[PDB]
Amino acid sequence: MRVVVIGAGVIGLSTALCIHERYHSVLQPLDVKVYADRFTPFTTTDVAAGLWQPYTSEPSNPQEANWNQQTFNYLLSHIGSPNAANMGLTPVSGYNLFREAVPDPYWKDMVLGFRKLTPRELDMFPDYRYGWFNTSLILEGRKYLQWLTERLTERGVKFFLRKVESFEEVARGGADVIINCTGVWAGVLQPDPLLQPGRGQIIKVDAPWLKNFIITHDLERGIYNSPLIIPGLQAVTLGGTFQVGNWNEINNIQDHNTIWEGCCRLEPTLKDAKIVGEYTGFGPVRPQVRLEREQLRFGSSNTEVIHNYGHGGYGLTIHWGCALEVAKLFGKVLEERNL
Amino acid sequence: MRVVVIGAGVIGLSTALCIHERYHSVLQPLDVKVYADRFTPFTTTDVAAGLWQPYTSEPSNPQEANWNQQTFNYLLSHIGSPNAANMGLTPVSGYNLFREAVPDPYWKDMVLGFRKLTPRELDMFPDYRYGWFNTSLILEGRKYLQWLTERLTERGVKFFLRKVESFEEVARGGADVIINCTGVWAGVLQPDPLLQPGRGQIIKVDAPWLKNFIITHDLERGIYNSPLIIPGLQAVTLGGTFQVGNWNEINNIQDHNTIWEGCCRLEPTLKDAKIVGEYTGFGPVRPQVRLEREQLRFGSSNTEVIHNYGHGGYGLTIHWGCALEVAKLFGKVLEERNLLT
Ligand SMILES: Cc1cc2nc3c(=O)[nH]c(=O)nc-3n(C[C@H](O)[C@H](O)[C@H](O)COP(=O)(O)OP(=O)(O)OC[C@H]3O[C@@H](n4cnc5c(N)ncnc54)[C@H](O)[C@@H]3O)c2cc1C
Ligand SMILES: Cc1cc2nc3c(=O)[nH]c(=O)nc-3n(C[C@H](O)[C@H](O)[C@H](O)COP(=O)(O)OP(=O)(O)OC[C@H]3O[C@@H](n4cnc5c(N)ncnc54)[C@H](O)[C@@H]3O)c2cc1C
Ligand SMILES: C[C@@H](N)c1ccccc1
Ligand SMILES: C[C@@H](N)c1ccccc1
Repeated sequence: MRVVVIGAGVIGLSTALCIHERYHSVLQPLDVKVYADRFTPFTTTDVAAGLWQPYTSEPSNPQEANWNQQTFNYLLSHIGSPNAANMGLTPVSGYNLFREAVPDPYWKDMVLGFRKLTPRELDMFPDYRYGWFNTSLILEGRKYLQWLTERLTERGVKFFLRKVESFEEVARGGADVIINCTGVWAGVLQPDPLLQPGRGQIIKVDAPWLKNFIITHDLERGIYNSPLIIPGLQAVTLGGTFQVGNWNEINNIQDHNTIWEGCCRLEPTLKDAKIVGEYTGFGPVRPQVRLEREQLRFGSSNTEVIHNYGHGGYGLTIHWGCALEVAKLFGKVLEERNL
Repeated sequence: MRVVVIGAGVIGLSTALCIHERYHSVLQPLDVKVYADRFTPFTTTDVAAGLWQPYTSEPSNPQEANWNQQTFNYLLSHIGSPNAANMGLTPVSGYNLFREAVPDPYWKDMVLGFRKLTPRELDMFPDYRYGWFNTSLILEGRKYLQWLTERLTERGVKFFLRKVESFEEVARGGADVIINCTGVWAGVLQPDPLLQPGRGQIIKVDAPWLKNFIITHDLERGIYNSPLIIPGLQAVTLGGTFQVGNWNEINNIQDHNTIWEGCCRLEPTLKDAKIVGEYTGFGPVRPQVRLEREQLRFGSSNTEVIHNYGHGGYGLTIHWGCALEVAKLFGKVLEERNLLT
């Protein structure tokens, strides 16, 4: 059984590990390989702000809420581990800030200690009038990918830096099963008109005094088009743009200004923060995650493709639930093949 | 007046600033000077872990609870200001951990968002069965002293390197009022057997992933004789000793191991932390803070002394309240000389 995972961001690597950890002991032979044309530090995953938090509105698929919860439970369960920080993980507490009252989010009980903010709390943030406080987890994309690749490599999973031109070519080269974890670029391999780039630009800063996340929301402008500040393990991420349908991979000047001015207003101690980097990435925006089996029919038998893409601005937040479900679907494939 | 402040730790410098702020515009000659034999980074204050948090038990002097509250509200008022971090100040959230149920602290409404830990949170800290969460503030001693000295200097308060041997010699040099902010060494200038050293040793480490304070408690071993982890602005403080009556100023290996091993068991990701420094300091432990006026006579004139020392393991936590109180007592000195505010 030859499995080729296409993609080496959070989705592909986590899925590869989940599959290997699940079946390595019971299925012989099992060959899992990862193909991708970008590894860390060059994926979208690497640019992510690094916070566990789903969107503020519930998902269309109720499956997705459970996948987020399963991911939170997975990550939280590492917290007393000696390797938590080496995985990119640490607990962080923080603020979600609004101009008016809004309903509690669906994930209020998944996180730790959720509550509304008190009036004394809000005076820290004069431009806002209502909010939440909770504890969540930082999962730093870059570190987590480094961790996942060490885990995979240790287990004998081989990596190939390879641009895939078609599923057909990978099937013809010997894959029995393909896991399609190509993120925003999935449409190249099979058109998908629901998949769009969520263009996000960030400024990375050394401001190690900042210990709490602070996410503001502008109801008139859509999620993450409002100042956000997320402390990472070694730097702070400043954000505030998330524009659907913009394919420009170059940083631009108005977005730099939106982020810097917005964030320096939220947190004016940033006047002394040294700029580390400025970066643009494309979230794989889609009305819902595509996670499903498809049969392909080239040559002299079928190759199964299992899609796992379209996680938008919440790929780190949802990844593990998605990985588990793919491994389950892969199990259904093995059963259909009398393995 | 001519005012001499003795001490350049958090207590001396904050008190100097509060007097000067309050009285510069009503007294024409106001001459405030700081004398000290140690300046940042060489004071106790510089070794302090950083955290606003009083002892878990109520103080013998209830005024101390007002002084702590006044300090929190003061510092909190600076959050959202451009210079908070330059003052050494930033918010921080964290955990207080116990091996059995305990009463809520008297300061539970002073901090932000106080509550009990839920079972999933306690699952992060397996050796413990009960605790608190809250948000408070870091006020890093080193950074705050630097800020206060710039602020004082800007207002024309002058600093002198001086080992003061007696109040008499300062009074004879012409001071109308002496503010005694000499921390654990106050007994040198006037015996005070209630004042004792609280020897605290710490390990400073580079572990910038740690965002929360974590303080454990051992009800049988006295406060801060149990592992504690306090993320600072640039590094992390590991502690776990606070031994009263010990004057030994050198680091020792047994305390090093107690702190490292205890804190590595609390927070096992510390295995990768780089050690950046190890330090010992002496909290000025007293059953209560001494904050009072005394009149001393040398020859024909009285000299006014206002003591402000004995703040134990909570000087950063309490300082601004005490500074305001010294300013109030200075007001009374003035008012006794027919001087008007
Ligand atoms: C600025 C920003 C901040 C974010 N912050 C957060 C956050 O705090 N929390 C959170 O949960 N989410 C966040 N997200 C969203 C998150 O980054 C994404 O959902 C996630 O990284 C998507 O992962 P992925 O593995 O699908 O895609 P990617 O990380 O983009 O990986 C795609 C992989 O597919 C490979 N590939 C694609 N096509 C081919 C091909 N034809 N041949 C070979 N290889 C191919 C690529 O080389 C790469 O290895 C953020 C997104 C952005 C833009
Ligand atoms: C390990 C440790 C951790 C701590 N962590 C915290 C914490 O997180 N939060 C908190 O609130 N508190 C903490 N504390 C307590 C805090 O450090 C002290 O309460 C506080 O620093 C006392 O300040 P002070 O200005 O009175 O004394 P110091 O900072 O010792 O300053 C005394 C000044 O008096 C001068 N002086 C003394 N005698 C003379 C003389 N004869 N002539 C001239 N100058 C003289 C010294 O040179 C110095 O300038 C901690 C203490 C220790 C030991
Ligand atoms: C905080 C995070 N979920 C985020 C930030 C910016 C763009 C997309 C997603
Ligand atoms: C946490 C702090 N207030 C402290 C720690 C250790 C000794 C004295 C004081």
